[PDB]
Amino acid sequence: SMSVKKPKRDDSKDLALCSMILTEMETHEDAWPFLLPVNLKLVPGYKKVIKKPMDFSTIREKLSSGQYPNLETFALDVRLVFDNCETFNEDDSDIGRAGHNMRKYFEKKWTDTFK
Amino acid sequence: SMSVKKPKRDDSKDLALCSMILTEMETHEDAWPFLLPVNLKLVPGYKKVIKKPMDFSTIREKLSSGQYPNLETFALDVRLVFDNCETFNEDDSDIGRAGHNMRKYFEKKWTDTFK
Ligand SMILES: CO[C@H](O)CCc1ccc(O)cc1
Ligand SMILES: CO[C@H](O)CCc1ccc(O)cc1
Repeated sequence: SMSVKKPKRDDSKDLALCSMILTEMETHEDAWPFLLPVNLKLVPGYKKVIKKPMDFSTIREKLSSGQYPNLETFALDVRLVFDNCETFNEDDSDIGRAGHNMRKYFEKKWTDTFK
Repeated sequence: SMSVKKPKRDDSKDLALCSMILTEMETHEDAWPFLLPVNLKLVPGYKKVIKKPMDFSTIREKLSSGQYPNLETFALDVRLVFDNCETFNEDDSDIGRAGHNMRKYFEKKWTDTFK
């Protein structure tokens, strides 16, 4: 509360560490469905169904331009990518499996890096 | 943003300074309408009309028990006292004038102490 602070966790390296993690995401062989925005003009249903589209290039732009106020907002956007993927794609599809693989991949790097 | 911090204003004395200011509020001769909660069982209209009743003793209790997360939440409750007073009392009444005097009194101590 007022004049009562929790010990401040060191966050000075978060920007660099999230960038590193995103780089490993981008270079994963199953990253291809998530590198660019889904094309809203060509994919039926997607614009109406997926209220908040997200992808790695958009996350990269936001990270590079100071649009994540903290660790958690970055993680929320990464998870949003995979939540969207689950909403729109069957689990037993190439893209569906990609999403599951990438989410697993992310959450490990996230745990290892910050926990 | 992430790993980009504004210079941190020193807030370690805020709890003590707000306590000092509240003490001067409490000891002001026109503080008497605001020292204790308005009696909701005896004052017609007050419970229905005034959605968030506030008074100095309640503010004192909240301050002493770590219920203000920061400077501003404390100031919001003090102002709430006088906003309520304006809502319920005519300007040309003893209590009405008291409220105006106390608000002026507070805002000066607030400006002088933290600005
Ligand atoms: C993250 O990528 C997408 O969700 C792809 C959605 C999609 C599925 C099948 C198609 O033929 C076209 C687009
Ligand atoms: C902050 O004190 C109050 O607003 C008092 C409201 C009130 C006005 C006249 C009365 O006869 C009783 C209560």
